[PDB]
Amino acid sequence: EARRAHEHLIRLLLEQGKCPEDGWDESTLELFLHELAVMDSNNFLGNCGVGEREGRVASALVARRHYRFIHGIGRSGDISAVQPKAAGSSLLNKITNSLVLNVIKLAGVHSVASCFVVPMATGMSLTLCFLTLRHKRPKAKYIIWPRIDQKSCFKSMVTAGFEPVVIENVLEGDELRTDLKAVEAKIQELGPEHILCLHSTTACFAPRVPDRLEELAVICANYDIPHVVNNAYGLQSSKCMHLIQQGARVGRIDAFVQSLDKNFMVPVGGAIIAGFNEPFIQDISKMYPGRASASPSLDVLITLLSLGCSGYRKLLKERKEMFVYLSTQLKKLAEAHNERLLQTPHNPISLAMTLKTIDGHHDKAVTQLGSMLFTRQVSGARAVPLGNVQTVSGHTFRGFMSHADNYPCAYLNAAAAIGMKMQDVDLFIKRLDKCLNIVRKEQTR
Amino acid sequence: EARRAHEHLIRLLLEQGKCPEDGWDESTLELFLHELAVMDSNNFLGNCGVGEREGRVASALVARRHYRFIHGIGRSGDISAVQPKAAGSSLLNKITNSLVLNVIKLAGVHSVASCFVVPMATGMSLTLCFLTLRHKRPKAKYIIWPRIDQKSCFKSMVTAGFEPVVIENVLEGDELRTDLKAVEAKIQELGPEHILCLHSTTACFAPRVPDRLEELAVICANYDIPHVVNNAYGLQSSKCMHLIQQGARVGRIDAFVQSLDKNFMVPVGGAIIAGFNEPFIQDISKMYPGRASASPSLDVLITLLSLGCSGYRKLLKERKEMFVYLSTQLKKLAEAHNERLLQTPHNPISLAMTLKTIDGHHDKAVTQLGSMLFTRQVSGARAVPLGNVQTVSGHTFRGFMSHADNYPCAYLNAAAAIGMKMQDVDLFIKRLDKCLNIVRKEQTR
Amino acid sequence: EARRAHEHLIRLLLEQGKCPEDGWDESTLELFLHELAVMDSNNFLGNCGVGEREGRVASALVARRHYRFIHGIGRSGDISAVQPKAAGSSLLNKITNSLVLNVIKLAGVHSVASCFVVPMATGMSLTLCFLTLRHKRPKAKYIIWPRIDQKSCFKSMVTAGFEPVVIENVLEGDELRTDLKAVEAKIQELGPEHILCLHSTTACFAPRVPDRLEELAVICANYDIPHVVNNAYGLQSSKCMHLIQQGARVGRIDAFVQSLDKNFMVPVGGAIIAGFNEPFIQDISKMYPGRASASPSLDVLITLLSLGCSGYRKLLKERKEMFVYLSTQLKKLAEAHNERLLQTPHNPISLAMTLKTIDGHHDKAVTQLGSMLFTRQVSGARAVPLGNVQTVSGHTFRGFMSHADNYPCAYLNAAAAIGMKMQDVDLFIKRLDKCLNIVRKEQTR
Amino acid sequence: EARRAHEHLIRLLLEQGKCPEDGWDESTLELFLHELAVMDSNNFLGNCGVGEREGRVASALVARRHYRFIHGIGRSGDISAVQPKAAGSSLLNKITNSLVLNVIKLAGVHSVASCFVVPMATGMSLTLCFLTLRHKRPKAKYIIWPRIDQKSCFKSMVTAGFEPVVIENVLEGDELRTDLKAVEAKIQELGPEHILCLHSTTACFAPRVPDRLEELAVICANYDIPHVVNNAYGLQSSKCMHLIQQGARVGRIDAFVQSLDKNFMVPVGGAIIAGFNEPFIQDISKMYPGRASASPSLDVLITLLSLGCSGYRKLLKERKEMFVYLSTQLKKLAEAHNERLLQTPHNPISLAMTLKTIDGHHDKAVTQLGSMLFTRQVSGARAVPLGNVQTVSGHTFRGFMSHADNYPCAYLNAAAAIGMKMQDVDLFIKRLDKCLNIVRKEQTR
Ligand SMILES: [Cl-]
Ligand SMILES: [Cl-]
Ligand SMILES: [Cl-]
Ligand SMILES: [Cl-]
Repeated sequence: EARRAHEHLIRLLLEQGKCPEDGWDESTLELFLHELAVMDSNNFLGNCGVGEREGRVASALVARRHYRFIHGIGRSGDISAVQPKAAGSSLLNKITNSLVLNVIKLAGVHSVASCFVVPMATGMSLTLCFLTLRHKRPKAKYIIWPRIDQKSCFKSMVTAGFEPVVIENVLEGDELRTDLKAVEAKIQELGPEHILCLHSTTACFAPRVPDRLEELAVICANYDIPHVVNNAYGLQSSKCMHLIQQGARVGRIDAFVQSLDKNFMVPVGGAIIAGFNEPFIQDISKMYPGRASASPSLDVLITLLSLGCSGYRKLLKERKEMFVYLSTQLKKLAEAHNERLLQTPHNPISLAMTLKTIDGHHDKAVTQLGSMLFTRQVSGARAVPLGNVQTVSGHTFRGFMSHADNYPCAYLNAAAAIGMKMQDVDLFIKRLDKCLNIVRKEQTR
Repeated sequence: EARRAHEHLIRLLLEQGKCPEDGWDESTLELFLHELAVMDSNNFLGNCGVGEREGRVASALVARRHYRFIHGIGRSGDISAVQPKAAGSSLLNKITNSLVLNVIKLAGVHSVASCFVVPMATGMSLTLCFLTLRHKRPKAKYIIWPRIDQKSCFKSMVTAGFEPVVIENVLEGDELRTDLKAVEAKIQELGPEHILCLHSTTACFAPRVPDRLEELAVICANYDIPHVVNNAYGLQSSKCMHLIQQGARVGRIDAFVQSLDKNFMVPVGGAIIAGFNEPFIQDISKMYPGRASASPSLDVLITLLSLGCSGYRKLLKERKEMFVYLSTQLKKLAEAHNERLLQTPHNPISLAMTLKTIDGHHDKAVTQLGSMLFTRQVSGARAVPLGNVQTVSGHTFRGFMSHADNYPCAYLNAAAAIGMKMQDVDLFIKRLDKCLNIVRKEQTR
Repeated sequence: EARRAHEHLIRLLLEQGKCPEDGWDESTLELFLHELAVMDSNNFLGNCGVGEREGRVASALVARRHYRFIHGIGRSGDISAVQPKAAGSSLLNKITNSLVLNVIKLAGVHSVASCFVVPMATGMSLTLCFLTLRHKRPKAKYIIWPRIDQKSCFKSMVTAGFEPVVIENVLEGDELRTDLKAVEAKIQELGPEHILCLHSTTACFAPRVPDRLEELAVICANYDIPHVVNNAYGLQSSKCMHLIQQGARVGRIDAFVQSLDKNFMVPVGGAIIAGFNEPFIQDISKMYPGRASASPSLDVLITLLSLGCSGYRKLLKERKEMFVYLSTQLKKLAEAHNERLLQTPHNPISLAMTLKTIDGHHDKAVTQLGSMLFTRQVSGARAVPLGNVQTVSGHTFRGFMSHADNYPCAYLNAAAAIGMKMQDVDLFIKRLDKCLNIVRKEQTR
Repeated sequence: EARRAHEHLIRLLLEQGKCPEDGWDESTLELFLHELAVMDSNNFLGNCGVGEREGRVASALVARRHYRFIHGIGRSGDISAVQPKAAGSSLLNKITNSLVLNVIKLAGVHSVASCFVVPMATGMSLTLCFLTLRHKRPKAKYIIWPRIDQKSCFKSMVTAGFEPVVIENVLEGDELRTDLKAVEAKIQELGPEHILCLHSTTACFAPRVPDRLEELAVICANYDIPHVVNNAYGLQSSKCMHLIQQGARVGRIDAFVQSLDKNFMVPVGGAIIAGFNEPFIQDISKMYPGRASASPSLDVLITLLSLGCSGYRKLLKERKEMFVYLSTQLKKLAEAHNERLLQTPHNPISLAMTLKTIDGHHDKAVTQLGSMLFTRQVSGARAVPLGNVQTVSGHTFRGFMSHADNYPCAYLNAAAAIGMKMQDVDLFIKRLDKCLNIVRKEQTR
């Protein structure tokens, strides 16, 4: 029978909480979602509501677009608690968290113990980790942070009410890498007890590379200092994930956070907080005040059930292939223009070519190139000039955008992130070739 | 011409940022949304993306349900900043914030200066206010809080890293009201400089009533202490809103926060932070780290454009009418069962009847009644027994659920919140009548 | 339990095939439709297809918009037969036909024996009746037809391959009515055996009125001639339906046909063929070659389940009320302009006011008025001048649009059909007032 | 600019009425459809309606699923006429007909002069052709028809009111082919003037093959007899289409009809009537009484714009590839079971393997095999036994399902039609292997 076949897949999902190997048909998925929504009290035929939060909906467009899931996730006192007024939404949350734990394993952190989706972006999710740690370490005021010029993760420390201690990176060839000795020197200077945590970063803009997590995990273990990893867009990278797995095996990592949109191709606004100590990850979840949106969870649930394990693995494989293609094409273009691809082997996602030939003419040509690319409908390229000075949440960054005060040259940043197509690379190369030719003609003529 | 008529309404909205008096047809709304989504770079026909956040979407179900709005709101460094990669989503955010400012005025706070939608629930939004105030008042550690037994707003203070100072309420007739003298005694005891803010509450469970905001505003003004108002579900009440307006006219109110779901009949997960000092409200917004979901904003935009000013006013009028109906019906039922409606004239939304006839038999009958109602598909009723002891985020509440250590009696709580129908009251009354008869027969026989 | 409540309604529908008294929630309806679609073999998870009609769909937009119902209705040899490849679509067809039989009863023909939805408009559905009758009456060549100036029902006879015999109407006061003596004179002239059927009409443009069905039913009974009734938009009228019921009680009516769009507020393209002799109605159905669209059936099923019996009755009641309102408003406007409402008491839907004051100036003012109304976004008004000559499918109509060669005056036609709102009448009156004033000023100045 | 890019594609479509080479994004398509729907008067903001057909819609689900296209296609007197009440739907119809003419050319009939979509299935569409020809040839009573055991196309002649003259096929090797001499003998016997048309068939169940259209076109040309081609599922086949093109070049073909679902992967219920003489094809269109559904047209429009020319060509290519794969796999399976693939080179879509090893045991094993396949979720396979006698619309077919009285053996029919996947063939082969093994074990043990 037809219905029994659909029921079989749903039962499989419910029993073991795992991603199906092959993606579900839309028919099975929508049957499932409708069944779940039926379980929420706001959708009961015989329901009457006499409270202030009854999940009433004014607009049919709003009700339909959310599959009639209105109550959000959690209870008033606990985002992790089953909501008796919303049994279907509760199940939705539970299954989604289980699917995500599974995917974290698949992606390369096979020892992850606990995780939960939180409907806040990565910056605010990092903030939530810091807020949790306040209560564990009431003497702490500082967060030690190897520099990365990204405003959200920087602001996350300030928003939490802590003082970032910015550790400058070491130039090693073309790469900017973790200054482990500076990290330790700051721990000793300020005192371990006064450090809330070390806040490290994996996926990042080239020529920075993922932090030396193994060595940082050892430092944190030895000094008894929490270690929080900003894995914003590292889940899509087996290299980044293995770094986290290794870190956890050789030392201390207390939490790692990743963006839903950047790793699962869904709207901005959700993140996953994960870790190796279940009580601690639970403590972070319990720190969340109030109910929360179910919308990011629904998105990732729809996405993972539709892809299956095989679909997601395929996307990860294709990203690695696109990285190789992007790198080859960009090196070819760069060398044709008397530039070079910066040697950034430790960065698995992000690449950079030099812009030495247009820089140094005192005409803002690097910044102009970024503008020209943007007007030609290239998005996500970063034209990084030298000498930017910017103050962000109380800290003045010299060489802002380059993750160092004195990076040797201007460069252009491109990346092969999940869901990239050959057309993205090909149009980019074609448009970049044209823009470079235009700038050089202007500077020459 | 047909298209020109639609364009006229869209232009009207764009020019003045105001709610249309009459609600838009679905056709106009969906034309508008599709036009806006077209403006986001991820939807450009000629686009190529070479970044880590390109708003790529894997599932067509996910893309469609969000009207192809994928980039969220804000920039990395600023949730209020226009996003050049998402011009349509930026406009969506700007218009939604303008519509909401207008509705706040319509609802009764005609002097509101600034507001923004934040895709977090009210608890976390209150937390964000406290996080902002940390930086203004680095010596402060305490938040003075007139007691209300609601876990989210309580946890919001703890999550922010502050010590709540719980002020017990005064029993005045049947009502529990603000103890102004206790509030002042604590300010003097602890020192104004050590108070982060006063955290007051408007809409609440009867027999508590909205806080004495005028008097609290004077205290805060005189002692130079910020005043943050938890208006979670008070926007739907002209009485609550006038209280805020009056508070701002006679003294100090720095921010007031309200729930999107509870006041606009949309999914849980969004809130509005509003105030009278634009730079300060802007400072709260700037404290948010990273981009955020556009989903709550889209929901309220769809809802407000569909209702128009007239539709929303109608809902507010109907809520007042349902309150009268609920009150009359509940008083009639109560008196028929030898109970009474508690005299709570200062509470415009929430009502309570006594449960003296089933209480005191040492059989947990009050709690049982709540269970019986729930199993009969009544949601949102609160059966409040005497003597609950509960510890929540480090504070032990005696008489938990009753907002006092020693409320004189057990009671049942019902409310007339926005979107309530006659059927809600009628089914509630019928089912409650039956449950009371059952409990009394059990206790009698 | 939640799901059981939905199942109860679905089981009720399936058991007795009747319209629910109250309309289903959207949630129940969409649960039902998804369940039905699951039953169609094209939606089976384990299906493989090796035929030329597998219900494959290329576009997801197409699949979704039709709720994954792709196989249509019927088998190759029989539109009424259960389709083993599409059990869900078969059930959809069966239930829809049962719901429609019920509604025909509700609407006033309580003795209807059999009916089926056919995904053709009324003209083609009338054609199908005539095609069926060919085989019953191989000697017949003529269809006797009391005149109505509507091209579809006229063409239906020609398309079927028969010669219409146009019977002119009798002017009785302001009304144009059936010439019973002319009908009989033609039967005698041509011979009963050479008449395929009498083709009568109920709902029609004023000042024509529904045909004298009782008397025509007697004539047909006595002469042994089939009687086919064009009830295109008469189902919405209890007066029209009672006329059919009475006709069937006092004489012969073999089939009556009505438009889905005009009576159920759904897209154009479907009709219902109904009758009192089940074998004969079955014979009409069996005359249909091939499978047919399920789209009109799905539309009416969604519509009737959503309205319930009460919702549909309400619409019928509201139409009667709008007719009274339209009549009162139009009479008032007419008399204000020195015109009058034509006395057409036997027409329950359509009304006419005279246009004597603008007619007769040799300037095409009547036709101009129709154009002016149209440009001011009034649709469905008919400005009928005198003296139109038009040849339609071989027949030359003098006085075309007026259903007579020599109607005494020009007039404007307005109607109160199902789903009309007060705004329709009010805007119409306002716009008509303005247009008349403009024409008269032009003719005066 | 973003919107301009979408406008460019829409303008391209509107100017030349041609299929885009590459498929449109969903965003462009839905922008277009919404723009078109805005043009229909029922969707005008300032509209008032005072007629009986105002395109009012009761259910929001119905309105939305049809993109607010409610008025259907055509005017009362003409399905081809622009509808002033529905300018958007009129444009929708015009563009769809233009796209389809283009695709007919692409598919292999490059000299097609005129075509139109009709929202009836192929049987009824054939009927419409015959109904048109009645008026051209009032002396005609017979339709000469080379036998094919398919009930719809057979019934189409009877429904139109004509006597089919069934011409038996010639067994040539394994193939059943047109008996040209029998066709001519009947023309001479009955008289050319008494023949309404020759009704030939292209795509068909093996071991029948497409009719000898070149030779039939010559016969029709010479005898002055219309030629109507049932191309139900031949459009997807360049072999079938070239046969039609050749027929038109060497003789007479007046019309050819094809199924929307079978060739374009959309719901059942639509067809395309096409021809080489524009006035005649126009005459067929004009024979349609009344307005008609726009739903099939919308489906094919969405489908063709989404695929583009390249997407449709790809599907045609893939069908040829799947035919080769199906043939190879079926021959391999057949020979493994001591059966053979019937030699049917002139049939490009449909294949047959012998069932001699299970036939002849007087146990209905062939029919049982068809049942067993069906219960194992194989659809579209035809198990054809010998000796079926069936009367269909007055004609008794001996050997029914085999297109001959005395086909030499029982066989199983499988086909590679458009949209077939490797999984369809692979599951079919696996399941067929199992079923054959089961039947043979039963017959052996
Ligand atoms: Cl990697
Ligand atoms: Cl109020
Ligand atoms: Cl009536
Ligand atoms: Cl072919």
